[PDB]
Parts: sequence; structure tokens; C-alpha cells
Amino acid sequence: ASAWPEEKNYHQPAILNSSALRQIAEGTSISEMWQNDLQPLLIERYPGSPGSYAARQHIMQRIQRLQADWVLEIDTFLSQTPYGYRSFSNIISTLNPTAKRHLVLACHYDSKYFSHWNNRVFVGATDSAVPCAMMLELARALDKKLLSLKPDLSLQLIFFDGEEAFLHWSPQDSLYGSRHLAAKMASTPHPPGARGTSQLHGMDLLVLLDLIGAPNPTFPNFFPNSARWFERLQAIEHELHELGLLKDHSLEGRYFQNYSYGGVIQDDHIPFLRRGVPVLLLIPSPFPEVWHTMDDNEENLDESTIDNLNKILQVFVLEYLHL
Ligand SMILES: [Zn+2]
Repeated sequence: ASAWPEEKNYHQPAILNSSALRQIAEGTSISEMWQNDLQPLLIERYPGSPGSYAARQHIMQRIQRLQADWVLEIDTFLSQTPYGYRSFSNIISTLNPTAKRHLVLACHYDSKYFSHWNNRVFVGATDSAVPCAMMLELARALDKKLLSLKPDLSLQLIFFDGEEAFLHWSPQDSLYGSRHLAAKMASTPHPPGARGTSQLHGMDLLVLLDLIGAPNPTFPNFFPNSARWFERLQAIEHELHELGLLKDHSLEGRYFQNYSYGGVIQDDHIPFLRRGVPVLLLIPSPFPEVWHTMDDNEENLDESTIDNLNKILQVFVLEYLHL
């Protein structure tokens, strides 16, 4: 019985030097992301809505235009909800589908349902349009390097549907897409033909982004089994900073601070965490001031903070995949 599922326990990053770091910082464009990946997603997109359909087409189209060999799958299912049975569709974008191991980045593309109020519409800018856009900008920025993948380890992106409760949170009303996908992955043999390993055993680490985009985010070190990766985020943030590659940034106001947070946060990582998947959680604590409010809009986003996190995330991914 091969011990490949244990390889993630010992995987070490291939650290980028200064020159490569400047290259990555210069390779990403916050303005390009803003216009081409984020704005099209700032629309009402709760499950089953026209906006949900449009967001999916946007996410799919932006990935399909890239050179790397992304395999796109739409995972569609029915679930009971407070409003009766409804259909949901997770979007999975995978490089090297038969690769045994994958580093996984994830977020949710649905927006929380609210009836229009005073002609205001909830578009969930930090929740989670920006994370969706950061993942698309990461695919774009690193396209040339990812193309070379065409450790038996690759990259996967998941855009969950139905993360949000239709009413207020309850065990049965929330995480529709991730509860569904986690059980499906746990019961799908991997790699193809495998006798006793599942897609879940194949997930090296789930990097989950949500509620990102507000000013001064502080991300705590949530879990001991991914602490050494949280430390790499800190090391990367620190070096990008020292090299003068971040904007409007200081170490005292650093994003990754090593304080723990013991409580549970309800988001898409939960169904995976509870089945044994190591999670690196990029959800700040406290949550943005505009959380679940009509003010979670474009106007309240912090552009240089998103740009800074894009650089950190991209360096982290390259170092993880040895690219
Ligand atoms: Zn939310």
C-alpha cells in the first residue's frame, strides 16, 4: 500500500530569491484584475439567480482563455433549503486531473440572498467577489509558469456555490456546495483506478479565502496542522515588505500575525476540515466592518491591500508547487 497520501506531511516549499520575488510582484496587475475579473462579479448572484449563471460563465470564460491546461468541471446538485428544493453548481478548475496530489485554492462565488432594499442590492464585494477575482488573477499572472505542469503535485481551484445561508446560519442552511463536494470527493477514488485512496486524500492543503478586501485585515494562525504554512505566509509577507514590494504596508500593521483563534468559523473549509483535510484559512478576524451589509461594496475595498495579498498568495503558490 503506497504511502503517497503522507507526502504532504513532509512537503517543503522551493523558496524564491529576491530577483524572483520582484518578478512575481511586477507580474500581477491589480488594475487588470479590478476591471477584468472583479467588476464583472459585483452583481447579485445568489443560487439559482440570473447573476449566479452570469458569474459562472465569467469565471469559466476567464479560465478558458488562459494557456495552462485547465480542466473545468461543473458540479451540479439538488438540496433542500428553507425555500424548498434548489439546484446548485460548484465550479472546479483543475491542472493535471490525474495528478495524485493537488494544492487547492478555494472561495465561494454565490452572494448572500437579500431582497432589494431602498434600491440597494447586496453584491458581497469582500464576500466573496474579491477572493474569486484574486484566484482568477493568480491563474492569469502565473499562467506561463503553470503551463509547465502540462512530486506528482499540481493545482486546483474550487468556486463553491451556496456557501451562504438563505436565512441566518443553521447547520442545514449554509455550506450547500462544500458539504456536497466534500462528501463527493471523499467517495471518489483517486487517482483513477485506485483501490483505497480518495480525492480528499489527494488534497495536500485547502487554502480557503473569504471576507478579503477591507483595510487592515488580520489573519490568525487557525490550525496546528497547517501552522508551518501560515509561517511561510508570514515569511513571504515579511520579505516582500523588506524588499519594498508591497504598498502602504508596515510590519506593525502586518496581515499574518501569529496569534491563534480557537473558535469555529462557519465557512466552506468546515466540511473538508471535518473529514481530515489540512486547512490554511485566509479569513480575517475580526471580519470586515461591512460584513453582510449593503456596504460590502466596491467603494469600501482597499486596493493596495488586495494587491499586496495577491503578491503574497502567488509567491506562496509558486513556492508550494516548486515553480
Ligand atoms: Zn457571507
